[PDB]
Amino acid sequence: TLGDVAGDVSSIEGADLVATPIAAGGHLAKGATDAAMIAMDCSSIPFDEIKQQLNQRFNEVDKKLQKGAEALENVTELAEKTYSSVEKMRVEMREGFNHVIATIENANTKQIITGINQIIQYFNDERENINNRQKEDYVAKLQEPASGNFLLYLRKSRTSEDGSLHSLLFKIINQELANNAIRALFALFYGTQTFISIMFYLVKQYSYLADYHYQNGNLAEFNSNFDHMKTVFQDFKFTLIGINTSNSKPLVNTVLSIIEDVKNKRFIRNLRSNLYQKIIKSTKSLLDLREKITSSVLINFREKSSSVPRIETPILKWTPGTVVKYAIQYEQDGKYSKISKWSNPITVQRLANPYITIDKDRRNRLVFRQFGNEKPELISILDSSQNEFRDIHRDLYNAAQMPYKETALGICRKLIDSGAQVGASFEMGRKSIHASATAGNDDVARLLLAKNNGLLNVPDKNGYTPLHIASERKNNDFVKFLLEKGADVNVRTFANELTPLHLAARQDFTIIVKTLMEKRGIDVNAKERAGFTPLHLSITSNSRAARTLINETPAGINIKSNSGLTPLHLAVLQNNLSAAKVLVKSNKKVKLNEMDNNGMTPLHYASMLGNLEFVKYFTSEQGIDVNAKTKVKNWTPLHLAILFKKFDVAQSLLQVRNIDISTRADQAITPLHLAAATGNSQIVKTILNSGAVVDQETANGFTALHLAIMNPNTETPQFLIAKGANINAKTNDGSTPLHFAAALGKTNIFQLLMDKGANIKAENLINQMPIHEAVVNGHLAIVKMLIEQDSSLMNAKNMRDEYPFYLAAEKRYKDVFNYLESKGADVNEKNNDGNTLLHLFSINGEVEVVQFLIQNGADFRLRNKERKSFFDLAVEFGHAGIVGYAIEENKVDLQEPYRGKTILYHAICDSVKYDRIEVVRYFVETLNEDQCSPLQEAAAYAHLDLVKYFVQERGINPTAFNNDNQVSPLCIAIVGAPCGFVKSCDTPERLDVVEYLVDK
Repeated sequence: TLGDVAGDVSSIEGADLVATPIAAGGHLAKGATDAAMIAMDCSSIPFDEIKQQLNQRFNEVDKKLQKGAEALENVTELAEKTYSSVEKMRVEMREGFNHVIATIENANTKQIITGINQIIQYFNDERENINNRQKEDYVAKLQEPASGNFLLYLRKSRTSEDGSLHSLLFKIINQELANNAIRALFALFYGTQTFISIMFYLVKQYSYLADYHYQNGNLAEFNSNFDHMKTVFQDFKFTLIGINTSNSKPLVNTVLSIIEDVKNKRFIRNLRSNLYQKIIKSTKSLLDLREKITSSVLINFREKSSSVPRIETPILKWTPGTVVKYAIQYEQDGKYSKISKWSNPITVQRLANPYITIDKDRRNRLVFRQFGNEKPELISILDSSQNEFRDIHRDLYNAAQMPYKETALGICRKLIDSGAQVGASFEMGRKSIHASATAGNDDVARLLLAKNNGLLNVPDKNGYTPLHIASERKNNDFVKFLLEKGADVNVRTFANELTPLHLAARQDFTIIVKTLMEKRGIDVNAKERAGFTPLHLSITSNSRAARTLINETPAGINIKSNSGLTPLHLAVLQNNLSAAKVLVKSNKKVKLNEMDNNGMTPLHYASMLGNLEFVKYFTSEQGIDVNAKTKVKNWTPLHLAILFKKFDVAQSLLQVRNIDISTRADQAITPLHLAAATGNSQIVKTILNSGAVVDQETANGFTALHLAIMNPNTETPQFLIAKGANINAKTNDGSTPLHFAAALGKTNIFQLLMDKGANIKAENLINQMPIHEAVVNGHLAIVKMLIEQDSSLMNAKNMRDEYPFYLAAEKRYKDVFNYLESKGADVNEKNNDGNTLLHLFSINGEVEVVQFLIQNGADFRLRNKERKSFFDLAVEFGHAGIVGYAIEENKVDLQEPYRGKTILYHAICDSVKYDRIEVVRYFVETLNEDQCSPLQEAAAYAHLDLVKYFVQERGINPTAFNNDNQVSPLCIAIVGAPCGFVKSCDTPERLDVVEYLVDK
């Protein structure tokens, strides 16, 4: 919500301090209140993230060039639009791409996938790394040598070139037509999204640096950077719209074709694919826009010079002995084209009389002229013709800008006598009069008053009137002597409309605001773009400005601003005590409880910022409106003080005046819970000494006891014990704090709970025995005491088919496991209800806990209740790796006859029963086939995946031998004589392999 930031920085008053109230509104607009949030182990994260976003907003706003530097700001805004849209896509894609790490190592060559992941994260980190520097540091580090176009060099052609992985990856999705395919498809999808992000960001940053160094830096490398981003944009245009036959197909269109083939598959998958379908629209929009972009003008022009001998003037602003190098640029319909050349840079010892022999054109020409250094660099903005008049106009403008008024009057007289026509625009704006206003020169304007229409109301690029410009120049008497002409007094500027009264407030000019107020009866409480009065914009000046403006004239002392900010609010924020004092001493109709847009009063800001003197002054002086509920969910300043870990202010606010403790803040939150969350013994003891409730359960069913337990502090537990708190408590789930106490891992607090009658027998709606938590979190001592207390109740059953030793197992903590096994716990063969525990983990795809318990001495050769082998179970769900580690452990290589079955008879049956491709690939990794032809076994049930895989990993035809029409699986599948697997041939797999065999 950086738009709110812009609206609230329209008043330059307190940018960061007036950015804090949007964090306060986020506190007010987001449904934060719940026990996890109250623990504040979270709150710091969202608030720090909001502060970091605000820091990004500020350290990008301060880099921005104001207006009218080079017309390619249209290109820049096109950038920000399309770019930022790419991040609306990319932020949502990020949470999904976090999931792909779960299924790592399913392809042999996933190192390229992790390489692209680390590359994209590397530049995502660098974006914020560079994005927090200073202006000069920003430009220097974007000009940093030995890296330069580091991103361009990295993204040009690398060993991890996406074209190589592109074909094989589309083969992986072709497998998905029949998973790792989803994982790597989304890897490349995020890849192309971040590639378009790279392109937009790169062209944006080239544009920004071109503008930055084009503001009087140098036009030469400005044109160089112009060519640079033109080349980059057309390079991407070629890479994704290629008009070369001997070139790779565009990535975006091939991805699209994959999307149609996937939807043609008509199969189910994870919701990640659904997010992909949601992002399809964004991808196609980005495509269409990228081909519709092609921006700036594409051409340059040529011109010449000519010395006009009409008049001769001795001039010093036109410095003698300097070069007359000039150049022109194109500017039409809000676009620009840069050029840089002066074939005849001359150093004539004459006036500004040399005109330009510019060839006529249909495009408006901006003509600059150069001494050989950094100049205004804006002299003519013409359409058809001009004969050296622009140079005279530039001399007039810069002379007006000169502060030497005593000589400015003489030089302006001598130039206007020569015919220095006025009204021309400079720096793409009507300036000259405003340049004089900046310099504060008097006689120059008083003799230009011949053009009464101009000086009266001439606007600027942003509509800055000469009154607006002179209002921030300390030039009081000159404003006096130029005001008699009767200029408009409610006139404003174009963008971020402001009156000169509005703008004078920040610059602390009491004399100037006086000068304004004792002339006519001018409006004083006039608003502006964000709905602010000049009173609001004065307090940061922290001097006599506002103190004067309060009482010297009637004004908008209490006016509801559009942002909801009043002088009281600002005086609170920017920590201006004297302004608050003088505002209180006015004793006019200054309402104190005037709500803002958010819904919380200046006292609330004072508490949140944690300013002691403001709080006590507010509690003492006014004696009115010192504690009340807020607009939506009824906060108090004390609540804010507790939340933001400000203590001294908290007990000060308690001791200044009676503040009700029975308050009903959101979810009936009394500040006892908040104080417990902070964990300050003196604060909580003082609150209880104030007659506070001891065991008030909140609307979520939480009391301060649980939350205090989750706090690291250990004293307020005993404090709550002493102050009569129900030890046997019921949370939102009806849970008991023993669960949380064990979860955190405080042995001594747990012992105290046990001493005061806590009951281990307690549970929740899903009957969580505290042993479950005590083992999943993991610690020795809690287990020791609970055993010594009540024999673990033989580790009773949970909701799922779980025996607490199971959780202790997949936790894999050495000491507790050894303790449980030594003193008697669940063991592998006690799983008689179904198969054994080893036979049970492999069903749920266990990888490491099985191996670690085997090396923990657990037996291996047990036979399950279902006669079906542990190796076979490992094979059945893609876990033959455990069989391999059994081989290296030398458990047994199952080639010995089990009911006549050997290693080959164990590779056949399960790979027919289940489609574990990786297990077959591991079997062939342990290189052997034993003349097996699993293609024909698959075709016995006509499974196309396995027959295609055998074809691709062997190359032999699916029918190598011949017989009396019975050896071929095609005839077996089609004729289906003895009703064996015939009545269920309706499955398309029965005709799938038919074609892959007919084709050969």
